[PDB]
Amino acid sequence: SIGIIDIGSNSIRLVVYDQLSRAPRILFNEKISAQLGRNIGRIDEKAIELAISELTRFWKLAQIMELSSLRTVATAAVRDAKNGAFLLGEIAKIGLEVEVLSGEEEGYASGYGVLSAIPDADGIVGDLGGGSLELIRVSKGRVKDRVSLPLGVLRIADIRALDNFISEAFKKIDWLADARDLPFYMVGGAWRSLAKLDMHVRHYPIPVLHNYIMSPDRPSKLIRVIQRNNPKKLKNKANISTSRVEQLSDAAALLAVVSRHLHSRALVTSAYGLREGLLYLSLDKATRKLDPLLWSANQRGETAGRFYQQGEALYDWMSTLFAQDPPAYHRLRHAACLLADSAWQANPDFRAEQILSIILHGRWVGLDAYGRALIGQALAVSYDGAMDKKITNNLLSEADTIRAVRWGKAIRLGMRLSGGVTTSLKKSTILYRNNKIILQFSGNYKLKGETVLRRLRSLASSFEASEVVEFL
Ligand SMILES: [Mg+2]
Ligand SMILES: [Mg+2]
Repeated sequence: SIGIIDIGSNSIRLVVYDQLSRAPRILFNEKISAQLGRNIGRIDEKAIELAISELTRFWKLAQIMELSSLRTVATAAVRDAKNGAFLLGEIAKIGLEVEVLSGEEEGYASGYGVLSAIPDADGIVGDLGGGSLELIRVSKGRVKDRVSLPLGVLRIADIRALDNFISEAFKKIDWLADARDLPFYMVGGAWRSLAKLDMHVRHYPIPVLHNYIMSPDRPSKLIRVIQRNNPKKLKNKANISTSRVEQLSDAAALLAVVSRHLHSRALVTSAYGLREGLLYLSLDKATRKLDPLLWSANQRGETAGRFYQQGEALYDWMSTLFAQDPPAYHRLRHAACLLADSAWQANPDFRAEQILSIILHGRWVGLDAYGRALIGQALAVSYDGAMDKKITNNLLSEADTIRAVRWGKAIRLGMRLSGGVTTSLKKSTILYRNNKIILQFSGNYKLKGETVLRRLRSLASSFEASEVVEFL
């Protein structure tokens, strides 16, 4: 239902989202490699010709998709070309009014994009685009400070000396000194592509874009990877075809110098950038505070489940076993319960495989790799799978491996007992007391049956407990 066209100096992108919601699904995403800024200074005719044809396609797609809103933004970089104002008028005649973003508006959108995907972010956001580097301090749910620098990807080759430029620029930014030893949240296409390169180079058994973590030493090592490889093979094998390898080398150099000068403790990818920041700021303010993992997992069980979303009564029912879970884990148990019906159409013996890829390889935010592994292994267990551990890179502690097995067995007992109509679990309680796992019925006694209690035996076994069924 909504579209954003993001015009930069090094590429243009259309993204269509299913609705304006807390965590919307991407229906369509197309990046164009026209480089409006390369000829600064004047934008060259052939760039303009490429851009107007592509933008006209973006307009036409918006018409046939019947979008409820299409927003077009451009950077000040493009506007301030000698002929920038003329190009903006040529775009308007397509039917696309261009909203030119100041440095302030650009940095605020990129920073709230990271806060949308990572609500607890506390660090510096770096948006490396074609024409600018935006640096944004985020803390406490807010953008706190911001600077816009002329260090886009196109500008890096002209300098790269790179250390001295950053050193000089950084001296004038007085808030960097209070922001040391914090994460560096990377957004923009070049740095997201560099993280995909790192995943490939490292063979990291969970290739998650969102919240992928890199040491501050990785960028310097990636420069050497690019130099030590055939550029064509590297791009294709790492799934970053369309990236310009020379630009990626420049991006890595900049990342190394910026990270060192900011004293970044970790480099963290955000799947949400400027475009998702615009959406977040378009929300009602109270909607912004909703948890985007649980929002997105709720929507998935609504659209995929047999009886829409029944995970709420399931989470309520199973959580009396899990009251002592660490504070951060309750929302992960909840997200697993919301997704507990999402592989029902698969043949029984492959549902564990499916649900695991949905969790590990879905576009979830508000979650790190360890959390994906926890939810994914709980849900694999819920669908009668063993736990590979090598697909999850042995990330999990033994305590949390036991915890995931217990979550998964409780989920599947609840799902099998209720048939998936989890409202009926409102008349039941499942408890761990005195070395017993006790399924209590205060009502819906007819659900008990006999065979389904094999799931209770399994759960009891994972607790080293006596299976008990009690009617109250
Ligand atoms: Mg940008
Ligand atoms: Mg920019």
